[PDB]
Amino acid sequence: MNPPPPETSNPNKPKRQTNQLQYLLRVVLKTLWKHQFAWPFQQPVDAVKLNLPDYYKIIKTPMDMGTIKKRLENNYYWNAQECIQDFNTMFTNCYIYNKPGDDIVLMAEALEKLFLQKINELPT
Ligand SMILES: O=[N+]([O-])c1ccc(O)c2ncccc12
Repeated sequence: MNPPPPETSNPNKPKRQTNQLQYLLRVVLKTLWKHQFAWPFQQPVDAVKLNLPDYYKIIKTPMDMGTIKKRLENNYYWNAQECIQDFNTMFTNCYIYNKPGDDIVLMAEALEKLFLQKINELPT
Protein backbone atom coordinates (compact mmCIF):
# COMPACT_ATOMS: atom_id res chain seq x y z
CA MET A 1 0.00 0.00 0.00
CA ASN A 2 1.31 3.42 -0.90
CA PRO A 3 0.67 6.25 1.58
CA PRO A 4 -1.28 9.34 0.53
CA PRO A 5 1.02 11.74 -1.35
CA PRO A 6 2.26 14.90 0.39
CA GLU A 7 -0.14 17.82 0.23
CA THR A 8 0.15 20.31 -2.61
CA SER A 9 -2.30 22.80 -1.13
CA ASN A 10 -3.23 23.86 2.38
CA PRO A 11 -5.72 26.72 2.96
CA ASN A 12 -4.42 27.21 6.53
CA LYS A 13 -0.89 27.82 5.20
CA PRO A 14 0.05 31.34 4.02
CA LYS A 15 0.95 31.59 0.32
CA ARG A 16 3.49 33.86 -1.29
CA GLN A 17 5.14 34.53 -4.62
CA THR A 18 8.70 35.82 -4.71
CA ASN A 19 11.13 36.31 -7.56
CA GLN A 20 13.18 33.43 -6.14
CA LEU A 21 10.22 31.05 -6.08
CA GLN A 22 9.28 32.00 -9.64
CA TYR A 23 12.87 31.15 -10.57
CA LEU A 24 12.73 27.80 -8.79
CA LEU A 25 9.83 26.79 -11.03
CA ARG A 26 10.68 28.38 -14.40
CA VAL A 27 14.44 27.75 -14.36
CA VAL A 28 15.53 25.33 -11.65
CA LEU A 29 12.71 22.78 -11.57
CA LYS A 30 11.82 22.93 -15.24
CA THR A 31 15.46 22.44 -16.26
CA LEU A 32 16.02 19.53 -13.85
CA TRP A 33 12.77 18.01 -15.13
CA LYS A 34 14.27 17.57 -18.62
CA HIS A 35 17.42 15.80 -17.39
CA GLN A 36 17.73 12.20 -18.56
CA PHE A 37 17.89 11.02 -14.94
CA ALA A 38 14.81 12.96 -13.77
CA TRP A 39 12.15 10.31 -14.42
CA PRO A 40 12.44 8.39 -11.09
CA PHE A 41 11.83 11.67 -9.26
CA GLN A 42 8.94 13.11 -11.28
CA GLN A 43 6.26 11.50 -9.07
CA PRO A 44 5.97 9.97 -5.59
CA VAL A 45 7.83 6.70 -5.16
CA ASP A 46 5.34 3.96 -6.09
CA ALA A 47 6.52 1.34 -3.62
CA VAL A 48 3.85 -1.12 -4.82
CA LYS A 49 4.76 -0.94 -8.52
CA LEU A 50 8.51 -1.05 -7.79
CA ASN A 51 7.99 -3.96 -5.34
CA LEU A 52 9.66 -1.96 -2.56
CA PRO A 53 7.27 -2.76 0.30
CA ASP A 54 9.87 -1.54 2.81
CA TYR A 55 10.29 1.93 1.25
CA TYR A 56 7.65 3.71 3.32
CA LYS A 57 8.72 1.71 6.35
CA ILE A 58 12.08 3.52 6.08
CA ILE A 59 11.20 6.87 4.45
CA LYS A 60 8.75 8.81 6.63
CA THR A 61 9.06 12.24 4.92
CA PRO A 62 8.61 11.43 1.21
CA MET A 63 9.19 14.12 -1.39
CA ASP A 64 9.38 14.21 -5.19
CA MET A 65 9.70 16.76 -7.97
CA GLY A 66 6.09 16.25 -9.03
CA THR A 67 4.92 17.35 -5.57
CA ILE A 68 7.39 20.27 -5.57
CA LYS A 69 6.22 21.35 -9.03
CA LYS A 70 2.55 21.35 -7.99
CA ARG A 71 3.44 23.24 -4.81
CA LEU A 72 5.25 25.92 -6.81
CA GLU A 73 2.36 26.18 -9.27
CA ASN A 74 -0.03 26.54 -6.30
CA ASN A 75 2.16 29.20 -4.57
CA TYR A 76 2.19 26.76 -1.64
CA TYR A 77 5.52 28.07 -0.27
CA TRP A 78 6.30 31.17 1.76
CA ASN A 79 9.89 31.50 0.52
CA ALA A 80 12.50 29.79 -1.62
CA GLN A 81 14.20 28.18 1.38
CA GLU A 82 11.04 26.18 2.01
CA CYS A 83 11.13 24.84 -1.55
CA ILE A 84 14.87 24.17 -1.40
CA GLN A 85 14.33 22.12 1.75
CA ASP A 86 11.87 19.92 -0.16
CA PHE A 87 14.51 19.31 -2.85
CA ASN A 88 17.01 18.35 -0.16
CA THR A 89 14.46 15.99 1.43
CA MET A 90 13.98 14.28 -1.93
CA PHE A 91 17.73 13.79 -2.47
CA THR A 92 18.34 12.69 1.12
CA ASN A 93 15.50 10.11 1.07
CA CYS A 94 17.14 8.49 -1.97
CA TYR A 95 20.54 8.31 -0.23
CA ILE A 96 18.91 6.95 2.94
CA TYR A 97 16.93 4.18 1.23
CA ASN A 98 19.68 3.22 -1.22
CA LYS A 99 23.45 2.63 -1.08
CA PRO A 100 26.43 4.48 -2.59
CA GLY A 101 26.94 3.48 -6.21
CA ASP A 102 23.39 2.24 -6.86
CA ASP A 103 22.02 3.31 -10.24
CA ILE A 104 19.31 5.39 -8.52
CA VAL A 105 21.86 7.12 -6.27
CA LEU A 106 24.05 8.02 -9.25
CA MET A 107 20.94 9.59 -10.78
CA ALA A 108 20.10 11.54 -7.62
CA GLU A 109 23.72 12.69 -7.26
CA ALA A 110 23.71 13.94 -10.85
CA LEU A 111 20.57 16.00 -10.25
CA GLU A 112 21.71 17.28 -6.87
CA LYS A 113 24.93 18.64 -8.35
CA LEU A 114 22.94 20.31 -11.13
CA PHE A 115 20.45 21.58 -8.53
CA LEU A 116 23.30 23.10 -6.50
CA GLN A 117 24.71 24.75 -9.64
CA LYS A 118 21.31 26.28 -10.40
CA ILE A 119 20.56 27.70 -6.94
CA ASN A 120 24.07 29.06 -6.40
CA GLU A 121 22.65 32.31 -7.83
CA LEU A 122 18.99 33.22 -7.32
CA PRO A 123 17.34 36.45 -8.54
CA THR A 124 17.00 39.32 -6.05
O1 LIG B 1 12.24 4.48 -9.19
N1 LIG B 1 12.03 5.29 -8.35
O2 LIG B 1 11.09 6.02 -8.45
C1 LIG B 1 12.86 5.43 -7.15
C2 LIG B 1 12.90 6.69 -6.59
C3 LIG B 1 13.64 6.96 -5.46
C4 LIG B 1 14.34 5.94 -4.85
O3 LIG B 1 15.07 6.21 -3.69
C5 LIG B 1 14.30 4.66 -5.38
N2 LIG B 1 14.98 3.71 -4.76
C6 LIG B 1 15.03 2.46 -5.20
C7 LIG B 1 14.32 2.11 -6.33
C8 LIG B 1 13.59 3.08 -7.00
C9 LIG B 1 13.56 4.39 -6.54
